[PDB]
Amino acid sequence: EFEEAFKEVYEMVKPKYKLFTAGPVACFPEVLEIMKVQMFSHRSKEYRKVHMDTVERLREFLEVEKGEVLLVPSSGTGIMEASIRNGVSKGGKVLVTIIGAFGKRYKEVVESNGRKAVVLEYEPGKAVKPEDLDDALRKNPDVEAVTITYNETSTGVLNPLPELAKVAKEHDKLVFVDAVSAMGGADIKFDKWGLDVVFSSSQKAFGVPPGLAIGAFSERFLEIAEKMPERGWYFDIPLYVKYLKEKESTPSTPPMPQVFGINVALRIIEKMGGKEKWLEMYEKRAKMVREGVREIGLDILAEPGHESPTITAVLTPPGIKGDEVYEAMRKRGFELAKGYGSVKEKTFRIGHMGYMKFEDIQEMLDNLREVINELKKQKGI
Amino acid sequence: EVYEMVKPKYKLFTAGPVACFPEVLEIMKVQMFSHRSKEYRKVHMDTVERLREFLEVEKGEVLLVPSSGTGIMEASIRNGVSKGGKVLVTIIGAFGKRYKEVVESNGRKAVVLEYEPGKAVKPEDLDDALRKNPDVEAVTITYNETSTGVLNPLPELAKVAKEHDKLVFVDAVSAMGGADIKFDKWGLDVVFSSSQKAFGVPPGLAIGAFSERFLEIAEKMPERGWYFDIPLYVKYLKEKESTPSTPPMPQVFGINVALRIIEKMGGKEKWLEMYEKRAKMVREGVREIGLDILAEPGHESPTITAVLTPPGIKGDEVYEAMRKRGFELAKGYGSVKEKTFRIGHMGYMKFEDIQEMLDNLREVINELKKQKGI
Ligand SMILES: *Cc1c(COP(=O)(O)O)cnc(C)c1O
Ligand SMILES: *Cc1c(COP(=O)(O)O)cnc(C)c1O
Ligand SMILES: [Cl-]
Ligand SMILES: [Cl-]
Ligand code: NA
Ligand code: NA
Repeated sequence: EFEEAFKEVYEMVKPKYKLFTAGPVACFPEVLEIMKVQMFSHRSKEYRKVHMDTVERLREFLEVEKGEVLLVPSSGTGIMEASIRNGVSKGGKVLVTIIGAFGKRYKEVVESNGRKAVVLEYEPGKAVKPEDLDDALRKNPDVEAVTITYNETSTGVLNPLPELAKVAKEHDKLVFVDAVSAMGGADIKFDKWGLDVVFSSSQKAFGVPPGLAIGAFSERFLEIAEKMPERGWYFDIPLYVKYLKEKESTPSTPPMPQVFGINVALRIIEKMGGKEKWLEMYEKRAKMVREGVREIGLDILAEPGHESPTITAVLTPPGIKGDEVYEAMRKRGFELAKGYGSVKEKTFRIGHMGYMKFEDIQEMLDNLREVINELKKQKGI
Repeated sequence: EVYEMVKPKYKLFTAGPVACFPEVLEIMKVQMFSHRSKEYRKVHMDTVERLREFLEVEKGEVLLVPSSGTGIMEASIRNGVSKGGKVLVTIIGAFGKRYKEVVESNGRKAVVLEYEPGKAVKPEDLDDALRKNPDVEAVTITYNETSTGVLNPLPELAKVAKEHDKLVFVDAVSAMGGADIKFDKWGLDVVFSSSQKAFGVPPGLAIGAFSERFLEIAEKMPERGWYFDIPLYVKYLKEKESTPSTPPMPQVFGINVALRIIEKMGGKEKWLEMYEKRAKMVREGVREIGLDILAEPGHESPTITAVLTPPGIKGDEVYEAMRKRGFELAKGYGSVKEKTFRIGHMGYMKFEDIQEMLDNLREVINELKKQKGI
C-alpha cells in the first residue's frame, strides 16, 4: 500500500558493491530470506523452539558442554562489557593484551566500567607471544583475568589462543576472549582450551546481519558472576542463564530476525559438511587473498604464521593512502575496508567473510591490481 | 527448514513483537554493508532526523542504540543517577517493577510509589511522595504499562517532577509511536522505546531521546561503562553519524520505512488518531461481548488492552482457544495473568482484521463458557 515508503528507503540501501568488508559482511541469500519473515512473540512456544535450537547448534559448534552459550540482544561489544561487570571485582585488575584497535577497545571497556587495566601491547601486525604473557602475569600476579583478541580485525592477525589460554590458566587467571571476527572463521574449542568467556557478533564470519551477540561462559566465570555486586540487569549473565533455562529465551526481547539468520547460517555449515570443512573454506579464501595481493607486489601487515582467516590488512605502496585504494575500488564496484586504528593511513583491508565466491575474489584482485598500477602512475611512482 | 518453524500461522494482536507492515518486512532482507560507509551514515542520520521531528526534539538528542528498549532503561540509571543515589520509581505494572530491578541491580536505590494493576499514577500522589523524599534524584514513569493497558498522564506527571527539580525518566517502549510525546515541551530528560511495539518493526533496536540537563550529568558521571555511555553515543552520532559499535542495520532501515509510512498517511497527528480509533474499537468490541477492561477510566492505552475474563475462565484459556482459531493475542502479564488476557492493537492490522478477531473472540468466550457449564 505504501510502495513509495519502501522504494524511498531501498534507493538508499540497495546493493551497490561486491562486499569485502570488515563487518557487517555479505550475507548468504538464504539468511537474507529468513530476515523478512513476519514476527511473533518471543515468549511463544514457536519462538522458544528456534531460540533453543540455535543455542544447541552453537554449543556443538563451539564445543561447549560444561559451560553455557547465550544469545544476547546487543552487538559483540555488549558481551565485552558484560565480561567485566560480571567477572572482575570492582577496582580489580585486568591484563589486557593489545595487538590492535580492538584490544584498545577492551581496555576502554575495562576502565570505563571501574576496573583497572594492565597492558601488554605490541606493534600492529604482531601477535601476542605466550612467553611474554607468562612474563607479564609474573610481575602482575594480582590481575584477575586476561583478555585476548582472538582475531584482531584492524591488523589481520590471529592470536595463538590455545597456547595463550594455557599460559593464563597456569597462572590461575580467568580467560576472556574477544572472538568477534574469529568465531565461525577460526576454530574455537571452549571447554578444551579452558576459556572462561568467548564472545562474537552475528555480522562477521557467520554472515548474518548485525544486531545479535553470541557468548559462551565457563562454570568458573558463572560462579563468580552470581556473587558479583551491581553487575546491572541488561548484561547480568546469571539472569540470562536463568531465563534460557526457565523461559528458553532472553530476559528482554531478542533480535529475532538475526536469531533466525544465525540458525540458517549454522544449518548451512552443517549442509556443507560441518565445522572442519567450513573452516577449511575460510582458510582457502584467506590464502587466495594473501597470495593474490602478494602477486600484485603488496605486503601484508600480519607477521608470518599468524595470518587471519577472516581479514587481511594490506600495506599500501609508498606515497599511496589506504583511503585512496578504498575509494578507487568503490568506483569500480568493490567495497573493501579502510585501514583502521594507528595504521589507517598506511593500510587498507580486504575482508573474506560471509557470502563470497572464489570467482568474486579473483575479480576483486584483478581490479585491485589496476587500481594500484593507476595510483602509482598517477603519482609518478 | 527454519522457515517451517518461523512461517506465519497466526493473525497477530500481540504485546510485542507485533505484525510488521509488508514494506518493513521487505526492507529487512536487503543485503548488508558497512555501518562506517557514506551510504549507511546517510540512512542513519535520516532516521534520527525523522525521529527528532516525530518526538518534537530540538534541544535534546535522539539516538539509535543496538539493544532492546531495556538497554536504555539501564543507560538512564548508569548515566543520570549518582552511585548509591535514590530514584523514585513509579509502578503500575510489570515493567515498572523491571525499572525498579534495573535501578537496584545497577547500584542505585529505589523508592517506590506503587499502584494495583489497572490504576495510573496520580500527580498529587507523586507530589506528596517527592516532598517526603527530597534526596531523590530522578523519577521514572512507565508511560504505557503493557501488562495492564494503562497510559499514565505523562505531561502532568513530568510537570510535578520538574516542580521538585527532579530528572524525568520515561519508559515509552509500548507508547512511542502510539501515544504522543513532545520531548522538549514536556521537560522530559530521558525517553526510550523499542522497534517492536507501536512502530511495527522487528525487535533489535532501541530509540532514546535525552535532554541537555541529562547529558551534562552523564558527561561527569563516573564509571558509566562503554556500551551504554550516552555521551559517547552523542559523540559518535555527531562525528561518525553512526553508533560506537555496530548498529542493527535492518531494524534501522525498518524504522525509517515506518516513519515514511507515518508521513505518507498524513503525519503524526493522523497516525496517533488511527491508533486511538483502533484502541476504541477493541475496547467497545470486548465490552459489547459483555467483558470489561482493567485500565481505570480515562487512562486507557491506545496500544494494548487488558481484558478481564468471565469468572471461572483463565486468560491462558482464551489465549490458547484463539490460537486454535488462527489468532494470536497475548497472555495476561504480571500478577493478573489469570484474571486477564491481552489484545494488542499495534503494527499492521486493518479495522476489518480487528472485527474478524472480535467475532472469533465472541464465539471463543461462549464456547469456553459452554464447556465450563456457564
Ligand atoms: C567488529 C569487532 C568488534 C565489535 O563488534 P560489534 O558487534 O560492533 O560490538 C570487537 N572486536 C573485534 C575484534 C571486531 O572485529
Ligand atoms: C516491551 C516493554 C519493555 C521491554 O522492551 P524490550 O525491547 O523487550 O527491552 C519495557 N517496558 C514496557 C512498558 C514494555 O512494553
Ligand atoms: Cl518480555
Ligand atoms: Cl567499528
Ligand atoms: Na551527513
Ligand atoms: Na551531524
